[PDB]
Amino acid sequence: DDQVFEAVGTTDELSSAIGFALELVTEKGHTFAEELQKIQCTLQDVGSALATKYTTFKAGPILELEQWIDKYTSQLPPLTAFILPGGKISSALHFCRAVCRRAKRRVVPLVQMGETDANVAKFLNRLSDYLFTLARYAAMKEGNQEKIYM
Amino acid sequence: DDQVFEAVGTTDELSSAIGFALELVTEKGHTFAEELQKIQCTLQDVGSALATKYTTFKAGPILELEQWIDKYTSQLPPLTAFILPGGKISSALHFCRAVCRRAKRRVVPLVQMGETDANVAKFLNRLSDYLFTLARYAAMKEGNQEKIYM
Amino acid sequence: DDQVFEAVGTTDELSSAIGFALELVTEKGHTFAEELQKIQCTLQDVGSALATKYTTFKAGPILELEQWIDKYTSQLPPLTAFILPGGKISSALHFCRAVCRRAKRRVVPLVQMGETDANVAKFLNRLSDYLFTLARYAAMKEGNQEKIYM
Ligand code: B12
Ligand code: B12
Ligand code: B12
Ligand SMILES: C[C@H]1O[C@@H](n2cnc3c(N)ncnc32)[C@H](O)[C@@H]1O
Ligand SMILES: C[C@H]1O[C@@H](n2cnc3c(N)ncnc32)[C@H](O)[C@@H]1O
Ligand SMILES: C[C@H]1O[C@@H](n2cnc3c(N)ncnc32)[C@H](O)[C@@H]1O
Ligand SMILES: [K+]
Ligand SMILES: [Mg+2]
Repeated sequence: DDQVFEAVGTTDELSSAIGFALELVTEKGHTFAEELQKIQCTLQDVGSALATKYTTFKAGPILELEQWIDKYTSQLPPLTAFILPGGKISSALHFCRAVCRRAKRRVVPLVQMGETDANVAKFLNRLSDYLFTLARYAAMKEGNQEKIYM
Repeated sequence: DDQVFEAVGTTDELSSAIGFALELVTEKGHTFAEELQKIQCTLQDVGSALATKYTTFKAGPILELEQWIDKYTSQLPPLTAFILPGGKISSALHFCRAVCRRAKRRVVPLVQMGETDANVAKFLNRLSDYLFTLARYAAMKEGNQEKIYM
Repeated sequence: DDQVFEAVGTTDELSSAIGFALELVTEKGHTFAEELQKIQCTLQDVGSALATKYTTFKAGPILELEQWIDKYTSQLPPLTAFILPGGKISSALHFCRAVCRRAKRRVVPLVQMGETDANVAKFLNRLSDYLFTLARYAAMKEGNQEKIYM
């Protein structure tokens, strides 16, 4: 199926984008490098699950993401508005976020057709929420102000 | 519609790519950071216009882009040949340019189907002309020579 | 054809991604900058071949890539496992690799329909093998250890 190549090619692109963001993270010594690396491991499992009726993808990583999301959102100021995508790390993570959401769209037809576990798409969903939150968090910890267009 | 998610997801990806290029710009103190940021604001308006028979997208930003395009092209040497994509900022802008053109392709079916203002697609068109010109301009102002393959 | 715009737009995106990786390469003075630049030239020829029953694309660049691939793989430790995408240059090249594979997927329908030379798709195939190998090579020459998830 060409849909499988498109899906696994885009989770590959996502993992590679995160690889580059990871390099900028470790340069400025932020602690959450290891979280990004762990996500790369799970994205490898996602690639295995996409190319195989379907391979079960356990909900463990989703619940771990949700835990990290709560950890960071509870540290951030309230936000009820879109932001402009706040530093090199943060902007790189926003690009990873958009690539993640494109990866999620490529997985939808495989879930619809029943060929992959719906947890794959759930994980990519929450991953894009995590990247959004982590970018805000990196921007805050760098002292960069959130820019909101009106 | 999946076409709407694809279109707004790619203008999101474009804005995020520009966010990263913006970080490299402001590091080397180039003046046109604020232009890139303003484009991010308009891309937010484009996302609103894409997700809504259709929402009117005013031609103001298009005419402002055309003004900036003329300002920079009038400073550049003549060019009648393709260039190889000239410095970190310039190459980042060339990547933003290609992402912009992909965003334009995702908007075409929505314009064809009458679901979004054709000015959306016109804006993305001229935005890719602007990014091409701005990259040449950044490369020139850095003293990097335009590389032309024969 | 919209398929032609999608294909040439993605080889454009690939060349631009490589342009940025090239900037990181030349900063750290790695020797293989000129190889990346030569690939940009061939990608220009690929764009010409895609937009034109079809234009012959000579197999010269494919054989040159294969020569470079052998040169680098013969310097690398054995690998029988996926790696996590090893330094700024290496991670940038992994992102170029994933973009390259997306470009290859966009060329397939044009080759299938007989509209472009099948050598175009062969070149993009081997280009993604080359970028994978070059990224491993840059990571090795930087002393960064290959990270393998189990
Ligand atoms: C199309 C759309 C987008 C598009 C384009 C957005 C644009 N205009 O540029 C894209 C794909 C880019 C997108 C992005 C995201 N979106 Co959105 N999106 C929508 C949507 C469907 C319409 C937005 C719109 O254009 N409104 C019209 C404009 C003129 O309204 P506005 O004056 O800007 O008012 C908006 C904001 O105040 C927003 N809002 C309210 N509370 C919050 C909180 C947060 C954190 C944000 C970011 C926005 C937000 O609500 C209004 C939108 O109606 C809304 C849901 C809806 N309204 O039906 C969701 C919505 C705004 N999105 C939402 C979120 C979560 C996001 C993302 C963080 C997702 C992600 N992980 O990437 C990003 C944020 C991007 C950024 N830079 O801030 C949430 C925000 C509330 C929340 N936390 O649950 C909403 C409400 C959807 C939902 N989950 O119920 N989205
Ligand atoms: C397919 C195509 C592309 C493809 C692939 C190009 C490739 N080969 O790598 C892609 C999508 C990548 C592309 C990119 C762009 N393109 Co284009 N493209 C075309 C096209 C349709 C064919 C080009 C081709 O392959 N010719 C075959 C090769 C062998 O010819 P060549 O020896 O290289 O000669 C070319 C150049 O001299 C070119 N040319 C002449 N004057 C100028 C001026 C400029 C600034 C440039 C960049 C090129 C250019 O004209 C000849 C092409 O026939 C032409 C229109 C046509 N010819 O029918 C437009 C054309 C060359 N594109 C054009 C432009 C504007 C661009 C972009 C700047 C658009 C953008 N904003 O991104 C970029 C430039 C990319 C770069 N690195 O320089 C213009 C250039 C003239 C102008 N300023 O109006 C043309 C003429 C289309 C038009 N608008 O009328 N394009
Ligand atoms: C789906 C798939 C991918 C997907 C997703 C991979 C994932 N899971 O994240 C994507 C598109 C990302 C991909 C990437 C590539 N792939 Co792939 N892929 C496949 C495939 C079809 C299934 C892999 C899988 O999920 N196995 C299930 C998991 C649980 O198995 P595993 O325990 O990880 O065991 C695997 C590895 O040991 C792998 N392997 C064995 N020897 C080698 C050597 C190398 C260098 C690598 C990278 C892997 C590898 O083989 C097993 C896979 O069955 C296999 C072929 C097959 N098995 O049918 C090819 C395969 C593993 N891919 C291969 C290669 C070449 C690559 C790329 C280097 C291509 C490129 N130039 O980008 C990259 C490497 C990415 C990276 N970070 O290392 C080769 C590796 C052997 C070789 N050198 O010929 C294989 C065997 C296909 C082939 N050519 O015959 N691939
Ligand atoms: C925030 C808004 O973004 C849109 N949305 C939700 N998931 C995706 C995705 N994977 N890609 C693009 N757009 C998406 C919906 O419209 C949501 O409400
Ligand atoms: C410069 C050449 O690029 C092609 N072209 C025009 N608009 C796009 C786009 N959005 N994406 C990709 N290719 C495009 C046409 O062939 C044009 O002539
Ligand atoms: C390594 C694995 O990646 C898949 N594969 C091969 N070519 C592509 C491509 N252009 N894009 C995405 N996935 C691809 C096949 O499944 C191959 O076996
Ligand atoms: K795409
Ligand atoms: Mg950098």
